[PDB]
Amino acid sequence: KKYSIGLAIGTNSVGWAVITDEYKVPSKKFKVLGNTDRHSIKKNLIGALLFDSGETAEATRLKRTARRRYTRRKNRICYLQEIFSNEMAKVDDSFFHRLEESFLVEEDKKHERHPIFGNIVDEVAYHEKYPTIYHLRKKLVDSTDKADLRLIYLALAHMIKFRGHFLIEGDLNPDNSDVDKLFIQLVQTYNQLFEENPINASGVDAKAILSARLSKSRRLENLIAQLPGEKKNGLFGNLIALSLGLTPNFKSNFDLAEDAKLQLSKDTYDDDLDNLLAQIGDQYADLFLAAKNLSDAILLSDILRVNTEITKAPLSASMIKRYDEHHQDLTLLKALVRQQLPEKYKEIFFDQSKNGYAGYIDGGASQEEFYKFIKPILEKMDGTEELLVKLNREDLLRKQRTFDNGSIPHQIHLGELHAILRRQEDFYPFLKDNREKIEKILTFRIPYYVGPLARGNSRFAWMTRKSEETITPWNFEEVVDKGASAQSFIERMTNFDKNLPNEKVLPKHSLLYEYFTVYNELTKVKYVTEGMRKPAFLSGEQKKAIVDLLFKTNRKVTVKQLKEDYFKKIECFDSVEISGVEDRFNASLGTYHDLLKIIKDKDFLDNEENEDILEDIVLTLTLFEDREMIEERLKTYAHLFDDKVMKQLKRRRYTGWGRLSRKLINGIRDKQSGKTILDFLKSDGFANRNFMQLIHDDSLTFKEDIQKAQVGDSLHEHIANLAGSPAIKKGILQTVKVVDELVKVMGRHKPENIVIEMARNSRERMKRIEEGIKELGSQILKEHPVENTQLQNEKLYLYYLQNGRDMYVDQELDINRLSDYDVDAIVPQSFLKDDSIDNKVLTRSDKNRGKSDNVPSEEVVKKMKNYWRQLLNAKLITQRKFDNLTKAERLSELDKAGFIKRQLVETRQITKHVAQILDSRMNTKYDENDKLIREVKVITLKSKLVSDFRKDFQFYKVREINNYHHAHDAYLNAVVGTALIKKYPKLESEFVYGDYKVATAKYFFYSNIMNFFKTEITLGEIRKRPLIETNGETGEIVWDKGRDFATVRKVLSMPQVNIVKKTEVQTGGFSKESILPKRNSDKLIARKKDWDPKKYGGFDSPTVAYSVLVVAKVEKGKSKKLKSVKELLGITIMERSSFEKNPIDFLEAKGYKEVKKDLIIKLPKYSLFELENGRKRMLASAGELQKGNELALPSKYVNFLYLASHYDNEQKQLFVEQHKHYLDEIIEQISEFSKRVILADANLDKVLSAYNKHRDKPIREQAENIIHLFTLTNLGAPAAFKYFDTTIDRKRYTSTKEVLDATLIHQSITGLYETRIDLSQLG
DNA sequence: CAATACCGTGTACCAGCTGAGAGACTCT
DNA sequence: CACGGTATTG
Ligand SMILES: [K+]
Ligand SMILES: [K+]
Ligand SMILES: [K+]
Ligand SMILES: [K+]
Ligand SMILES: [K+]
Ligand SMILES: [K+]
Ligand SMILES: [K+]
Ligand SMILES: [K+]
Ligand SMILES: [K+]
Ligand SMILES: [K+]
Ligand SMILES: [K+]
Ligand SMILES: [K+]
Ligand SMILES: [K+]
Ligand SMILES: [K+]
Ligand SMILES: [Mg+2]
Ligand SMILES: [Mg+2]
Repeated sequence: KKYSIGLAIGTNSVGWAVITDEYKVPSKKFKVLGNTDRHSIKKNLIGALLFDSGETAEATRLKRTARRRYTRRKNRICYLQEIFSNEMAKVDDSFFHRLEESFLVEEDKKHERHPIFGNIVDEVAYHEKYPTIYHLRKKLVDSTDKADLRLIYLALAHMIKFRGHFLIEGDLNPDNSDVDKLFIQLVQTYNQLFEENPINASGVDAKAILSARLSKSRRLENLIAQLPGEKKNGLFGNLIALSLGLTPNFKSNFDLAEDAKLQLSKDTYDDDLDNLLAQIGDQYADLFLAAKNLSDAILLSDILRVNTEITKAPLSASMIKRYDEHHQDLTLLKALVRQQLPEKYKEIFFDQSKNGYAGYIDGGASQEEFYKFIKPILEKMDGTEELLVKLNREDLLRKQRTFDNGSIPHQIHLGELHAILRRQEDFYPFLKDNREKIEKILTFRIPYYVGPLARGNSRFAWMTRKSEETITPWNFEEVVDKGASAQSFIERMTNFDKNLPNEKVLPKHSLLYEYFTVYNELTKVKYVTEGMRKPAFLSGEQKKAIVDLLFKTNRKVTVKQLKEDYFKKIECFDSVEISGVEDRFNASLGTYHDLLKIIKDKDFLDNEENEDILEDIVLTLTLFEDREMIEERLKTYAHLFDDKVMKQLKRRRYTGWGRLSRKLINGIRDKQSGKTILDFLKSDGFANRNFMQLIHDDSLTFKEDIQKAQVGDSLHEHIANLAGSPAIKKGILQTVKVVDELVKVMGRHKPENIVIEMARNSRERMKRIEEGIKELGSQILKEHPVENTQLQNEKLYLYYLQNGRDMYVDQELDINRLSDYDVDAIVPQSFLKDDSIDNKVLTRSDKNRGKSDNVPSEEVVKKMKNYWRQLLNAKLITQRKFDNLTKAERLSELDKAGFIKRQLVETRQITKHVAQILDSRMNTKYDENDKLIREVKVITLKSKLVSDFRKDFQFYKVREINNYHHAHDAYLNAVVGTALIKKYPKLESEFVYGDYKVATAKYFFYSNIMNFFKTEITLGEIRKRPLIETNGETGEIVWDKGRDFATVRKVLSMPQVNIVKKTEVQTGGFSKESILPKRNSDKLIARKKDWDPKKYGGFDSPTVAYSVLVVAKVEKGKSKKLKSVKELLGITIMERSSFEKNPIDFLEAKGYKEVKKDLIIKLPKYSLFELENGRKRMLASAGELQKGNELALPSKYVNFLYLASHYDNEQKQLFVEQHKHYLDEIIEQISEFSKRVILADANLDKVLSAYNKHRDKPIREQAENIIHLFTLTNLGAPAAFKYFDTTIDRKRYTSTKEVLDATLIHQSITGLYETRIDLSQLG
């Protein structure tokens, strides 16, 4: 009675099967609980659990942060009102009340219905004088008269509620008054250097050309046009691009060897400009200085479109400009339409359903939708030239609250705010005392490194307080410890040392950590010369010498440098051979050289006394990102260096963390030697033990202290903390649960083996392509504009990624010829089963790669390596892709053997984690030598094994027929894996978790590893094999080709498979989010307790968490007589907590009385019901049902559908043609299933007519569409499908009355344990 | 209760920690 | 996207 378990782990399924030593699936009687006739049932021990995908926490996180945003914005308004409270009471005692109740209707209003002034005359007068809030903003900024306190509040509140972004550091002081003079000064500074070839700025309207509502690039072309004998890629062209906020590269301008890309907005611009000036000289400094100057004057030309010399509120003035032009253009457009085409006027100005001005202002039409609607109308009319000009600049009839206002920095709003405060503090003293308070309310932002301002009731918070008092925008620095919080922000997330768990790992760029990495690589290098008999380790003295002379003088150390600069220069070796490193050393002393460039003091860095200091500095540069805190923490070392060095140190920041702690690296000492790990790396006699040898050596103390430092998660917690998609972690947890239930099913006997197999955006594509094209300087999107959806075509995506060129040949590709080109695998897919862009390429003909058995040929490499490097720099291909392309100049036979091995050997980390979990759960006992006793072998397989087995022995799978293929996959996994390790017991080292003992031959072996199943094999030449296959040594039978294939065939043909759909309470959003207009419908849900939706509108479409069976009574008629009822009441997500708090009260409040409490059945989604003739239904909600049966199509028809549909060989085609009649029979099957179970008369008859319509079609296509027909019978929700060209729309089960009298089936996870409840016996 | 058709919150920026893949060193 | 909510037509 021994058995094995097969598992197929996916993101929506866990297939499971139990097999004996004869590869048979057992069957058992299982008890059946409940109140029905049936006391037990026969079950095959095979099946599959289905479940809805697990979801990421991301959407939840976005919702949470937006909630915190709304809370804090409301609090901003509340702070402001609190400052205004006393004096507004003197001016208008119900102003803020009218504001808070502005949403209410006039019935529900407690005050007068005009919010600002409280009477109609003054309200109309206000709106006449101030059509938009920006009119009032500009008036309050510019005017000197005392103003109404309510208008002052409204202006400041508008600025504080919509305050703009915080993406620009420092203060901004708009001034565009002398852009022309700054541009002329730039031209003068340039012409100073180049007296031989100056630029004549006379007549160049830089103010207009550069501030035009055009792209930065567009304006570059125009301006260069104004400068004769000057070209856009010359030096002045690049300086103009610089002033415009572009990223020009001055490499060609100065004949540099390295790139000199420069961007003014980048926070690294100062050091980059110093880099460049070190290359070219400080005589050019002024040049870039001048650039900066001009750049400060035109920085915001796009949002500030008004002369800043007339008003101190140029943003509101630009909004007023939008408004005035909207008015003028609307007047003109109305007149033009009235004149030239009156019949359209209504449509344009009255029909909200159309995308006219009506839909633009009152309907749901957007500015883009509106422009698209009205542009043909404009082009048809005459007199619309300037209107079309504004239309094609996205600047016609603009609103003032638009999508593009995200550009506006908070400094602009703050400027207008401070201006209003300065104006009106002359008249209201409280505005003078609270000016900085209001400014702070606008400017204050919770720092990212502080997080929620919690008090011990937030699982997301880490902030610590200096004092226990309420935090406000004004006492934040005093109440909150910014430093401790910034530290905890990073430290709550960083690893501890796996060897010393109570120690934090070092920063990745710590000097100590890089010394460690270097010496660790160095201590395993070996060398020989002529006179040497055998390879020798480097001594301690030799390694110190190499670090000093090579690693501390070059950022990277190449093997050639090691050979010449050391062995020749120091040891006088004319020739030497090196091992332990190839080409160059992986490790390096990057931080050493950075700090050298900064402090310019080699002796300081090399002095060991300073070790700690440097560590701390790097820690501070890694831990903190706020330059002020960096300064605060580094101040204690400001005495050791001068001002300029501290200035450079601040701008020097690092990210990233290592794997080891300082205590492990250079702290713990071996008791006898008294040496740290780094000491042994520096010098260890002639043993040269490295880190792994050092921590595992029993003749040293290190291993003991590691064990002393070592130190209880649950299964759920352990699985949650794995790295992987939540969708697959769900499947992993369900897998472990399934294995537990199966073990219990076998009387708590553990299996011999467990075989596990695990199965294997348009905006990102658009972003990649935009970035690559703008990095390329290409106009390919100008000439061939593309939308993100279109990029889902593989060949077009590859076209855009390749700059429209063949990759194996330096020739342009043609878009319209994409169908004629080839997509080739760089490494051939017979070796590396990689089908991603990283291994694929668009070429005219794949023949041009060279030979199809290897990497693209050397000739192609020689041709194209420069273009490939250009694509790599633009990040249009990856380094992996470039390396695979260029490998011919560097596939050995070892590579191909390894590629096959990896085709068959699972090495994914996540599958290894599933294997670890199962292996640790099964094998818990240790033997007399304290070794683990591996009772259960956990085998892991890739899908190709069972896939090839299916395709070889005609056990074909068609996913669309039903869900059985998951269970069948589990069974085949078990069979193949157990047979495999039975045949070749050595292969355990590769397939069993935890098992380990450490080219043409291994290639042959691993390619033909599965031949032992076959009777005859064609390698190549024909090989014949015996009928009974046995173990090499034991002689145990492993495969009988005369019986075991029949066994697999009978198992795959079993009609009773335990497909279980995991019942799940629904969670998440309460309902659809659309805030719908008011309506008469009880289906409307109030958005606030007192906002009756009949007056105010609200949400509809709530999601049901789970339904509830109620047996009770309802009042009927005017008399209110009671009437016994049994019905399904869906409990929505919003009602759930209330219903669970006290269910009888909830139900009585719903209109049910005398509810039978013990007969209340909670029915989660997908709950299973059986009716008549075995027809099964699943709960989709309280009012809808899903198909609940599986169509067990006979195996012969499955294989027919596979081969006939081309899902080659002559025997297969003759079988397809000989068994053509099968088509009819298949339909018959479907029909007889539907009439019994699906119950969709109209859809079924439409399908039958469609099949009888296309009988004369090729058998291949009729099969390809019979595949689509199974959507009619598929388990789950009804869905639309298409037969050839006809469309069958889903038939929905829109009533749940029938299941109230049917049989409810409570299933365990495997579905073996059932509890059946006859619901007709209730009521 | 049909059959049927419609509908469904979206975008943008900034600061991090983590593992994993891939294909080559060194090792337990 | 998909599939459950809703209103409409009957
Ligand atoms: K019973
Ligand atoms: K966010
Ligand atoms: K009223
Ligand atoms: K020119
Ligand atoms: K609109
Ligand atoms: K015309
Ligand atoms: K609006
Ligand atoms: K290397
Ligand atoms: K940092
Ligand atoms: K292994
Ligand atoms: K729950
Ligand atoms: K959930
Ligand atoms: K969900
Ligand atoms: K269940
Ligand atoms: Mg709220
Ligand atoms: Mg709004």
